Amino acid sequence: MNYQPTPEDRFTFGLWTVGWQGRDPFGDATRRALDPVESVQRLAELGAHGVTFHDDDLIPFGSSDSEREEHVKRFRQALDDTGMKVPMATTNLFTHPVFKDGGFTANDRDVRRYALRKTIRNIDLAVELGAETYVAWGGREGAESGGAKDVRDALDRMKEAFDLLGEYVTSQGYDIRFAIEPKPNEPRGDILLPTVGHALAFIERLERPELYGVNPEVGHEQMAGLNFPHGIAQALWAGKLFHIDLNGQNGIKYDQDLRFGAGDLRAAFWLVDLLESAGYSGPRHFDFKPPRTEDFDGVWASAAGCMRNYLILKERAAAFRADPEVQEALRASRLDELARPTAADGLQALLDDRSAFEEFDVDAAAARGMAFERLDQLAMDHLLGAR
Amino acid sequence: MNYQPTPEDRFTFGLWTVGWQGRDPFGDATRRALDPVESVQRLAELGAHGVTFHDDDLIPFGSSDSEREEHVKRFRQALDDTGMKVPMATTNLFTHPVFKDGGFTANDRDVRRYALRKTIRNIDLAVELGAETYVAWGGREGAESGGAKDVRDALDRMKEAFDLLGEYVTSQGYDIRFAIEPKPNEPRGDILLPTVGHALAFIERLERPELYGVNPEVGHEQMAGLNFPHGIAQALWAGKLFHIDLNGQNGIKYDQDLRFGAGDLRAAFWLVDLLESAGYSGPRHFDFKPPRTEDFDGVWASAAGCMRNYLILKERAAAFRADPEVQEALRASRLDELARPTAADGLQALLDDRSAFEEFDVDAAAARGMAFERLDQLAMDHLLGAR
Amino acid sequence: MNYQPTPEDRFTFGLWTVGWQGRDPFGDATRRALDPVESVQRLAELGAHGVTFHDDDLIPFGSSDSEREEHVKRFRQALDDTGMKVPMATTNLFTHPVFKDGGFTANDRDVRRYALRKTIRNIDLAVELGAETYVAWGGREGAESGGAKDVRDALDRMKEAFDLLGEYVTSQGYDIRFAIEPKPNEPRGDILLPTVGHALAFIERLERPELYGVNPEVGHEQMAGLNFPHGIAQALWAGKLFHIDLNGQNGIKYDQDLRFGAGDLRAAFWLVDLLESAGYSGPRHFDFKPPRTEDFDGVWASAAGCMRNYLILKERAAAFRADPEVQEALRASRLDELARPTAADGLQALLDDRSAFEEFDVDAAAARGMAFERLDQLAMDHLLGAR
Amino acid sequence: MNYQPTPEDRFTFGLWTVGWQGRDPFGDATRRALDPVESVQRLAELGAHGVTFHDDDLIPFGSSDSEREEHVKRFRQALDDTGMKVPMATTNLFTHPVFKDGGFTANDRDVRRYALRKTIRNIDLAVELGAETYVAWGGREGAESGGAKDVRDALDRMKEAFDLLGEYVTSQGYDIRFAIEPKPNEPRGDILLPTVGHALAFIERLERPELYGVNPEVGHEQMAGLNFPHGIAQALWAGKLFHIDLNGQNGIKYDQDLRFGAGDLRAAFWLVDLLESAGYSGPRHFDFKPPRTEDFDGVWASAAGCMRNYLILKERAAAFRADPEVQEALRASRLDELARPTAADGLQALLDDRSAFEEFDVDAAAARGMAFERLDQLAMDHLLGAR
Ligand SMILES: *C[C@H]1[C@H](O)[C@@H](CO)O[C@]1(O)CO
Ligand SMILES: *C[C@H]1[C@H](O)[C@@H](CO)O[C@]1(O)CO
Ligand SMILES: *C[C@H]1[C@H](O)[C@@H](CO)O[C@]1(O)CO
Ligand SMILES: *C[C@H]1[C@H](O)[C@@H](CO)O[C@]1(O)CO
Ligand SMILES: [Mn+2]
Ligand SMILES: [Mn+2]
Ligand SMILES: [Mn+2]
Ligand SMILES: [Mn+2]
Ligand SMILES: [Mn+2]
Ligand SMILES: [Mn+2]
Ligand SMILES: [Mn+2]
Ligand SMILES: [Mn+2]
Repeated sequence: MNYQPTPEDRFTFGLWTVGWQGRDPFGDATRRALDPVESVQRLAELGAHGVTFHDDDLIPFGSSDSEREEHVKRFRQALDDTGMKVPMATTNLFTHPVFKDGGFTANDRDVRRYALRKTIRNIDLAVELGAETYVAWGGREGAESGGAKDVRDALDRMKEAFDLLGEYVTSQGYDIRFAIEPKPNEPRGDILLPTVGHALAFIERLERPELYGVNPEVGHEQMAGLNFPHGIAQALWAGKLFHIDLNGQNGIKYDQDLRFGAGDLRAAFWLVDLLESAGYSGPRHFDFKPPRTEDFDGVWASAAGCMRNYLILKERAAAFRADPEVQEALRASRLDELARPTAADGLQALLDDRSAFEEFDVDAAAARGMAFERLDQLAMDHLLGAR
Repeated sequence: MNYQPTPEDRFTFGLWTVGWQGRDPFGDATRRALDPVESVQRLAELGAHGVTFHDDDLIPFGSSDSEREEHVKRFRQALDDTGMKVPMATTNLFTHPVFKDGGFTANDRDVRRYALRKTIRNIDLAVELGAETYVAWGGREGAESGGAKDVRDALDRMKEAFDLLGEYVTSQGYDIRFAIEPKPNEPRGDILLPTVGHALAFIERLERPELYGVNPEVGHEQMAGLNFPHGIAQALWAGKLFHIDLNGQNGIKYDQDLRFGAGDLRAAFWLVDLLESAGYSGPRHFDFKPPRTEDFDGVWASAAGCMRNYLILKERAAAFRADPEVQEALRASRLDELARPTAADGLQALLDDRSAFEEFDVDAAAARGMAFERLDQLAMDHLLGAR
Repeated sequence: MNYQPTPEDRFTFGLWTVGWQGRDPFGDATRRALDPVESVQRLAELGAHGVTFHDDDLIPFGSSDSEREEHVKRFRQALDDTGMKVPMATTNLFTHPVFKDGGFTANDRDVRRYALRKTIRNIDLAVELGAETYVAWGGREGAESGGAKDVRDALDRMKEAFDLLGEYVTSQGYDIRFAIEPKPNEPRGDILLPTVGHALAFIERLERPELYGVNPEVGHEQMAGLNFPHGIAQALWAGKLFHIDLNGQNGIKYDQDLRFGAGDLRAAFWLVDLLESAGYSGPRHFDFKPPRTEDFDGVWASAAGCMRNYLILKERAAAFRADPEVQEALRASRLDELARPTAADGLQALLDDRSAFEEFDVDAAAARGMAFERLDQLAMDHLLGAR
Repeated sequence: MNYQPTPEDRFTFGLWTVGWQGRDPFGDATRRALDPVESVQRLAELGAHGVTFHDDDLIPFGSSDSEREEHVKRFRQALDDTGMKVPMATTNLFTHPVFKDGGFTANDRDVRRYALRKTIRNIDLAVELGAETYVAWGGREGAESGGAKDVRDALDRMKEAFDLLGEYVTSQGYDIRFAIEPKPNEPRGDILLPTVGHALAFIERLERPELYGVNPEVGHEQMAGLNFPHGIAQALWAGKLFHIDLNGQNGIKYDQDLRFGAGDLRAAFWLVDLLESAGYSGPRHFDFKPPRTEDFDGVWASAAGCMRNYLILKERAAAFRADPEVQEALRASRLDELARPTAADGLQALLDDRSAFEEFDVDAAAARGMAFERLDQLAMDHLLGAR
């Protein structure tokens, strides 16, 4: 009873994940930097399908065109040697001190133009390597104090930046879509578009909404105490789940980025149940950081645990939905009735229906138990294999 | 140096606020029920402009048409005697046991039809009394466990309900708009459309989006650790701030509903600064609960404190924006540059601009300080009157 | 592969748990009151070992001595008929309006004396029924505002009350110990002795500290985002884990009191691992509330799930500690070295030891990986039965 | 109406505060390192009374005895030139990779011995410079996973380390006391002794408890959603408030370390009211980080704001306690009765007192309002100078 990933499971990792040196707000790096080529080769051996990157993880900031070409050729050769793909790319608009007040919403206009130029250079590179999704995480867009940022002007600048990138893509004829990833705080006191709902609502005001979706991250909605599977069902309902970042988080605290399955394990089960039952077919990407307590062996063990946890959860959710006893419980709790229209008969019919009001027996309907606890224990038994 | 409210300040209160008997999850009522007529008269004496109500606060659940008419006539006479208005009305779809699994998203279809009928009866009453906004708080829509609610089917049922109410309003020719009020949890484990962003995104999928906005509540976004003034700027940016619920909350915990100004006092200052500078002209509604430790004198003192706090905050934010030294600091922090387009020159111009990339001096731009702390201390001095 | 509780597992429940009518801050009761006799009989059939009670769950507030005796005789007969025990009793000092500002720390002295008298009457009853532990939850001790309670005077009054109860017990020669249960908020804005550490520190200032321990509750430390198993290890380290309240909670929000195993499932696993490995031999008490969505069948199903979850977790933690591969991993992560004294050789020896400083090779020690992720995945595999 | 600090206000700052280069989990330093000599001179000009330091802020890790002596002589000359004192010193047991699993509770015994040796070397230096308090923050003591740390063995190692340091101090005849500073998480997933209560309870198990107190930090208890002024009243009640760390934090999130007065402004008011009314006479130390958005001018402006905010709050709390109208309100809310013994008459007298039970009129006592809202609005008016 083994759970081995294969490239067909679509498991992906950022170069910055297994590549995290372990520098935190209070401590120095505990591990030496890894060459991207080595990470590609080690991930291919564990069964991953591909890798993702921020421009600066691949090309050291400030590289001359000559060095650039060389970093790209070497990476390209490792992808050719392993059959690894690059489904998503993104921009680092947060490390360099120039981005201290943001990229697209920095108060200085010069910095905003530079941010857009640095992003466009990376879209051309992503297209060349075959990425289908381009993620945007505005980690420096926000503030630590109320007067420092007028939010309405900041959203106009954010809209302007995204509309210009959609103009660029369409003008070049590229087949690439954008995914905004929300985060409520850290490193800024408060970050703009803090949750999946704030990002979905913002998208609706862009000039070409169809080019943009969301890249929700497990730990980020949990940093606001929200239910991750409910936010994902809302992104699926809107047709905007373009990509997803998988990891673990223990509650409302700093962003831990623990391996997938760590953190809220029951939320992990319900998320896998939803992705698999809705038919999500994008990459299963891990945005995690192997703890700084680990050496290189612990890095690979942590990345391997990410994929394993997904596969065990997949099996338990499939056994849960497939159990006749669970199907019976779902009917007992009226999940079948939630799926039926409340009033397909129309407004006039509902208004004339005496059984909906005048003769509705409220006490009899109130007395019906929902049987949710029996259903939840069945889900618990299946997650634990005590079924 | 007094701060006296007048009906022109547009201060409103729910009947259920000063009318809260003090029953909590762990204790019995500490105060006798108040007749709505008495609350109207006491609020008019404190300087309020109007009151709001849930159907059941005005007409005891189960009232016969005869008793209904009588409760309405008496209320109407107290409004005529005091000049109080009723700008907003809403439905109680949470107290009666029948709503234990929700109103519009209850799993039982019969309950969903009943919820819609109970709501429509109250819209006719609200229109008759002159309300311009009809609020919807789905406090029972959500779940305590993952299998109990399929969220995509729940959003289809929620969409269906709102579309049917927009069909009803348009069919009757009423001038009334809807405002959804988000709340992340309590009484359900997790509530659907948990934050202002989730409610704004949902609105965009209704058949007539222009009929719906949001009614954000101070304490509810704070229950998710979010910045209330930033969520309000986002609702203003979208043109959807139809109404607002003012109160106080001390962090991530149960919903306290403390008087406005209690809780996060600096967030209260920045919210008043934003409402007044954006020109919000709807009601300033208080959705609060005088603590159960109080008698009737403490109830009126708490409601009076709500209005006073708003007025003191209004004065301090106006003195802050009006100070030449602050205007100078805003320019020093580049708030003026955040308001200018990043690239009014267009994409091609930005692409050809060498000053935006090829010749941009990153180290010089990085070295510029933002001067936000000096600006924040000025705001602090003005809030405390130490200016 | 079944997990059937027997009275030998020491599973206990409060009358107020399966007896919860479902009244919440926003809604009416969804279930009829249960007679304590019926609850005793139903719990005995599920395999529970005993029940616990607050004075008011057994004797309706205000009962005459005549009615009192009658409620006691009937209860006593149901305990005799089923073989159920009563290991713990406690006082309701939170429901009646008189306790609106507290019991032992109410500002009115008359209320504080009444609280003590009501408590002493219940200690005599608990002793008569055989309880060995008397719990104290000061749910109304605290405040919603800063000026309402001087905390140093409130701790003097709290100390005074506990010292008087220890004087009473010793004077009567009773074999009963006290357990304080902490809670950080709800129903008060902030509650005194908010966490297990605040309660342990307070105990050390009582006149007879040996008579008092703690009754930590899973969901209460989680309402402050703390690690429940770490707080329990600290109460065990101090020799003060007198009793424990088991339940589930999904993060920092209102107190959910979900069935044990719901909420943070990995914290439940590590707590069971600790109770069983430390040899805790007190009752495994469930302080939970079957959701108001349920009827009586759902109440019994929820209580049965509490015991089942404990038993499955017990098996998985025992299989985890018993696996040779895990024992090897524990040695690889140096758990054996954490158990050895850092300097049994003494201060002078450590000061003269050049290998501890002058010749310590920091880079070599820094480079050693801790291998915690491999260990954590082993724990994950065992919890999920994928081992 | 100015508020100028003088050395007599006892304001202190860590070298690491104004010296923070701005490196965060997601970005590079935005400011050049400051020489400690420059910080001493700039702080003396703003009116500070002294500075504090971690060993590594003063002596670069790895310095030879020769360089050590030189860093000390230069610092000593700047203290002599400005009249600045050094009231507290502490150890960096968190930055170097060797401390990745802790200092005193690292699983490797060699690292624990090294941690103790590095600490003892710094106590001798602190004594030489005149510090009276030696702080201990175990930021790396804790874990990200359940199996990595047995907490009971970790507390035995923590006790062992503190007992050895108390043996060292007593053996050398030094007049120095220890203060443990709690923090609930960050950088570890969960940190041991997470709150002021966990640290106070732990102290009671050391061999010489009188040598140890607490150094609570505003933002750290707020990271657990707790009330900082209530935790401080508890440390004062126990006689253990040896030192204090002042700053601001906006809720449950990463540790912001904002300037004092930022964050929860009403908690800042109640804390100043308590320190001043209890007569705390230790240093008013700021443990803050000027935001990375700032240049050197913004660093000094932020440190100056820390002291200003304290002084404005001091004035408003003194005006609040001094107002006859407030004294009257305090009596109306029975604060005077909370300060009187509940039963100075003794247990027997209380037991025989019929007015405490048999004839106590519960309904009359329940009906008395506490008048807390009127009192809280008075406090609000005084904080805002609207009084
Ligand atoms: C480095 C980033 C990217 O912006 C995003 C890619 O999904 O994930 C992060 O790690 C930020 O969360
Ligand atoms: C009773 C409700 C209404 O639905 C809303 C009116 O603004 O406010 C509440 O009190 C729910 O928050
Ligand atoms: C009713 C109470 C008791 O004080 C305690 C018994 O363990 O548990 C509660 O339910 C309060 O948490
Ligand atoms: C650098 C530390 C010290 O341990 C403590 C001194 O009060 O404060 C910090 O900044 C850790 O919070
Ligand atoms: Mn993250
Ligand atoms: Mn991510
Ligand atoms: Mn509310
Ligand atoms: Mn509201
Ligand atoms: Mn509880
Ligand atoms: Mn309990
Ligand atoms: Mn801090
Ligand atoms: Mn500190």
